[PDB]
Amino acid sequence: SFVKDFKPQALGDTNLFKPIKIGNNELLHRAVIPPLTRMRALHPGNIPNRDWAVEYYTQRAQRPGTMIITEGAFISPQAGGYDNAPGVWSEEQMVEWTKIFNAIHEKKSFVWVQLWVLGWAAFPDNLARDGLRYDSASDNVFMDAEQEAKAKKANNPQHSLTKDEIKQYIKEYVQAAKNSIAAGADGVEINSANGYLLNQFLDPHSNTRTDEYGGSIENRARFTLEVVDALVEAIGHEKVGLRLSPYGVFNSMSGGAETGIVAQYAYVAGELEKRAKAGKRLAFVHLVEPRVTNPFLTEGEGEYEGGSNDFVYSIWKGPVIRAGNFALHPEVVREEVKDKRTLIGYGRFFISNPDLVDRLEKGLPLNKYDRDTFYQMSAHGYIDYPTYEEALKLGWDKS
Ligand SMILES: Cc1cc2nc3c(=O)[nH]c(=O)nc-3n(C[C@H](O)[C@H](O)[C@H](O)COP(=O)(O)O)c2cc1C
Repeated sequence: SFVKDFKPQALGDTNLFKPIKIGNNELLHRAVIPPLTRMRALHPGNIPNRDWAVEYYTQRAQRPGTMIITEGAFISPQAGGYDNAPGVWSEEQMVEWTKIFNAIHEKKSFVWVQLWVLGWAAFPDNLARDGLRYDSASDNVFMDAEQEAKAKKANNPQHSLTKDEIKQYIKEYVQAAKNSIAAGADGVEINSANGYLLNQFLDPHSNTRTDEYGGSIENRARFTLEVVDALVEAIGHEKVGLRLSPYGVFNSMSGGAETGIVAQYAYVAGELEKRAKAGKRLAFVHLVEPRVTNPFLTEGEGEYEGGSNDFVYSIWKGPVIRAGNFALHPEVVREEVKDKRTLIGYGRFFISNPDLVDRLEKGLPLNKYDRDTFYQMSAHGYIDYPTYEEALKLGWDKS
């Protein structure tokens, strides 16, 4: 069915439909598909789903000139911990990623791969099974109750990375970025948000280190900035993006409670613009809005009003993708895009609406999303969401 009490608004007369050049890509519009994990990858090997992946992506790349950021992809076995999320380290995986990159490209859209590293958000037991450690910034602070239960049951205690294991992670980031570009991706996005590894190093709650990687604004951002620099040297700055979520609290992150949280992020944004001047400006900065502090809360829940992402604009002068509960709020989007260098990421509604872009331009109703198939080893709730036309033929009230 269609979203019940939603009053759509045509957005065709806005900047959301003015082209823009991101990296090497020329988008025909500014609605991007943010990284969305769907757990359809195949175990063993974290192989992208051979039966449905191409269809799903092909479906969402139908409106020409769309920028698509893929589901988080593990850069190595030690970076993972979820049996059904895809990896981007082996041939067996790249052979399937290529097919996917081709379908999107044939539809004249673009694709950026999100390099993912779990940290304490991984399942300690899955990692122990395969002989991998349970990594994180520190070892005297854990994610949550059941994470420490799982960890000790599996006897795979949270481990504080040594300076050498951090370098090894940097090695793997480069190799995975290279494999992705080599396989034909338009670029890669470094996920330094949502409480995953890098975010665990940025956060003063999860990072209680005393070495060169903790203890100050400058040290907490170190790991993240070294990944940036390394990838920039390896494949070029116009092929790299950085995702941040300043006020997010998902996965045990601080958010607005940390008085020094804004300074932590303003510093990162500044160093980025520093390099921008030195010629090496990243493709973009992706920000998770405080409108959604937790992606697993219904729209309107976990909304932070004591803080704003606007400070980034004062520091970073490049393109900025903002994601978070924008689909059901065209009036909000309408104002946000008045700014000339802003893109909007639509998450949850790009799951249930393969033709979102067209429904946004024309102000047509929105298909509801089934929360239950977000993470299911099924085609149902993955590739069977109908386009507006099909929804009509089905009689989602308008026959
Ligand atoms: C099913 C699902 C999977 C997601 N997977 C990822 C992911 O792989 N990496 C990431 O950085 N964010 C992920 N997100 C967060 C989204 O990118 C987005 O920022 C968030 O859903 C807020 O946007 P929305 O209100 O338009 O859905 C996910 C969200 C959902 C609901």
